[PDB]
Amino acid sequence: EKMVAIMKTKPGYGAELVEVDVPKPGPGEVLIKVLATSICGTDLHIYEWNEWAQSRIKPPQIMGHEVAGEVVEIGPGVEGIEVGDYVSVETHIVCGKCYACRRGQYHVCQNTKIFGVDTDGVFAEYAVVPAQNIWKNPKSIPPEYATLQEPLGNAVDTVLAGPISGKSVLITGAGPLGLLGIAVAKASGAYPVIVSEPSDFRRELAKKVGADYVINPFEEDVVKEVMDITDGNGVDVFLEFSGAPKALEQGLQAVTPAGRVSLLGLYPGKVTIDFNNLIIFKALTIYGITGRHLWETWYTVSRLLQSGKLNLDPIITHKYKGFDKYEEAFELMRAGKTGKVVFMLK
Ligand SMILES: NC(=O)c1ccc[n+]([C@@H]2O[C@H](COP(=O)([O-])OP(=O)(O)OC[C@H]3O[C@@H](n4cnc5c(N)ncnc54)[C@H](O)[C@@H]3O)[C@@H](O)[C@H]2O)c1
Ligand SMILES: [Zn+2]
Repeated sequence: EKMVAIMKTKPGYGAELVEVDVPKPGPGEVLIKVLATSICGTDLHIYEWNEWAQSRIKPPQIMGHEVAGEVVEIGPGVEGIEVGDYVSVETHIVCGKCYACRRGQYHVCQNTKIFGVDTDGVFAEYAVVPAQNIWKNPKSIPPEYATLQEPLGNAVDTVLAGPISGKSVLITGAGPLGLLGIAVAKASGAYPVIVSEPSDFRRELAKKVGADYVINPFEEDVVKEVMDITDGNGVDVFLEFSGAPKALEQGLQAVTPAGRVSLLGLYPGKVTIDFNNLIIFKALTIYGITGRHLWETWYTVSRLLQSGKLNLDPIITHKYKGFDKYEEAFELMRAGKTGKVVFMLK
C-alpha cells in the first residue's frame, strides 16, 4: 500500500522524496510497476520552478514521464493490455475530437493534456496511466533504453522528417535530444553528420556517439567550417536541437539551397531572421517538430532499438539505483554535466 515517489509538494525550488499510497487504476487506466525512468529537461524546469512551471504545475504532483515498466493491474473496461506486459508511455493525452485529431495529427491535438505535467508522473515505484497511452515494448529492449523512447521519438521525427540516408547533416546542440539525433541520423545512413556544440563535455559525447565532425561555435565560424566540409555547397539537412537563436541563423546560412530544415529546439523568445535571403531565396523546406506521431513514430523508434544500430551507451552518462540521489541527479543536469540520467528500480 505505500510507495516512494519524487514529488513536487509545493511551489518553490526542488522536490521531496515521500511515501504515498499506491494509486488504484480506475476505468480506462492501468497500473504499472516502474522498472526504469529518466529525467527530461521539462522535469528539470519543474524542479527549478521557472516561469513556465509556475504557470503550469499545480502541486502536489508526482514528477517524471519517461518510463519503462510492467503492467501489474488493469482498471475496469480496459481491453488489449494484460498484467505482465512490458510497456512505456506516450505523454500526449489527446481528445480524439478536434480538427487536428480527426486529420490524424494527434501530436498537435488542440486540447492536449500532458502526462506527468498535467497529471502525476512516473518517478515513483508505481504509476497509473491512461490505457490508450500505453505502448507495448518488445522484451528484448532493456529498460534503460526503453525509458528513452519519448525523447528518442522526438529525435526520430526531427531527423526523419525528410530523406536522410546519404545526406550531409548539420546538427546544432548536443544536449540529450541532439545526442539522440546523432544516434538516429548515423543509424539511418546520414554522412557527414556535423555537430555544433559549445560545451566541451557534450561536444566530446557527440563524437563518441558518432558525429563525423564537431565544431565549437564559441571558437570557430560554423558556416565557414561547414562550407569546407561540403565543398562550398552546404549541408542537405539542418536539424536544430539547441534552441539558441544564433544556431538557427547559422544553420539557415549553412544549409544548401533547396535543402531541408527540422526545428525541435525552443528559443528564449521571438527570433529575428533574414527570411528573404535564407528561407525564401534558398527555397527551403522547414518542419517544426513537436511530440511524436502516434503511433508511427513509436514503431520506428522500437525497430531502431531492436536493430542495435543506435549508439546509446555513451549518452546514458548516469545510472542511479533508486531515487535517493535525485538531488545530485538534478544538480548535475543543471550544471550541463550530463547526457541522460536513468533511475533504475528494484
Ligand atoms: N516539442 C519540442 O519542440 C521539444 C521536445 C523536446 C525538447 N525540446 C527542446 O529541444 C532543445 C534540446 O533539448 P535538450 O533537453 O537536449 O536541451 P539542453 O538544454 O540539454 O541542450 C541544448 C544544447 O544546446 C547547446 N547550445 C547552446 N548554444 C548553442 C549554440 N549557439 N550552438 C550550438 N549549440 C548550442 C547547449 O550547450 C546544450 O548542450 C531544447 O530547446 C528543448 O526545449 C523541444
Ligand atoms: Zn484533439
